[PDB]
Amino acid sequence: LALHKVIMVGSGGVGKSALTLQFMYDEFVEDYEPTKADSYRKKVVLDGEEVQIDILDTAGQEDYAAIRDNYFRSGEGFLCVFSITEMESFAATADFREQILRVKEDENVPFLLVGNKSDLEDKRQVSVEEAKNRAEQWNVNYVETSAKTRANVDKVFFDLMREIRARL
Ligand SMILES: Nc1nc2c(ncn2[C@@H]2O[C@H](COP(=O)(O)OP(=O)(O)O)[C@@H](O)[C@H]2O)c(=O)[nH]1
Ligand SMILES: *S(=O)(=O)c1ccc(S(=O)(=O)Nc2cccc(F)n2)cc1
Ligand SMILES: [Ca+2]
Ligand SMILES: [Cl-]
Ligand SMILES: [Cl-]
Repeated sequence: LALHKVIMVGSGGVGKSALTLQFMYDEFVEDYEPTKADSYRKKVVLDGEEVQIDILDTAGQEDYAAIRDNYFRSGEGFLCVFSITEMESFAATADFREQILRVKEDENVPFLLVGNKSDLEDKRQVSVEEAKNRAEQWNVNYVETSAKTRANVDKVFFDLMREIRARL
């Protein structure tokens, strides 16, 4: 079976684990150890083809640059998550983008910009417009998600796998 290697990236508290665990276990997990990294594997049927998704839920603990680059080099697609309620996490997505591009050397690396916590509209700090503009500058798709309501959770994982399938 095709194995689609997905890596979750983004700064702390944006929803990397909550998104992963909603996708994996259909549960909104609000207390997942912030420093714990883990891998998840699931068989899924992608546009009628049984595939395996492998998700690396990164937690930012790896500080040795060669090892961080090794992890990114093994990834095939990236969900680059920020929280719409924390402007600084949106700014931080630029760094993850650059790190990925240095390692993958391919501006067309499968990559979604993911604005999570769409259920907290009253706390929004990042406008839809500015996130869409960034995605347009990078030529990536922008999707807003909620790990709490499940809004667009399957979409980001499936659409990323579709990009992996098409591009690699
Ligand atoms: N309301 C809301 N809270 C969220 C959402 N995603 C994550 N959270 C909360 O934000 C906190 C950090 O989420 P987590 O997934 O652990 O962030 P990570 O550090 O990026 O893995 C937790 O308390 C989650 O319950 C969301 O979509 N909506
Ligand atoms: S390794 O398997 O021992 C490992 C994997 C992930 C992490 S992390 O998620 O805590 N930090 C990190 C940062 C950047 C990329 C990446 F894959 N992981 C630590 C050790
Ligand atoms: Ca986490
Ligand atoms: Cl791991
Ligand atoms: Cl939150």
